[PDB]
Amino acid sequence: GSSLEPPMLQALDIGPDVVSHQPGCLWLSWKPWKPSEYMEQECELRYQPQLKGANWTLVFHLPSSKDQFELCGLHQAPVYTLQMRCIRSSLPGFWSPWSPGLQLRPTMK
Repeated sequence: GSSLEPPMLQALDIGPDVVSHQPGCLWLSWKPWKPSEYMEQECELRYQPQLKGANWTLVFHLPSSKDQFELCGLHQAPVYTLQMRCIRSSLPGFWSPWSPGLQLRPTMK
């Protein structure tokens, strides 16, 4: 697969071509590097509504690599931020450093 491509998390190209046409839904997508080996680690996605304030929301049950994350209900802030994190299956304690994701403008409604 070309370069190694690390575990970076980016958003999804939404707009006038989002399959159906949700009035307020987001789409994410990330992927690690190399074909790794085994697994059983766990990856959660973080996303807070960048605005006057915020409480930062998290999400579990996320796979180390998502094809087309699908969120909905982010109506509250003008700009939304999102990060990524991973750890182990039965031996947590570090959770690694909250990898830096990115920030953009989700649905306008």
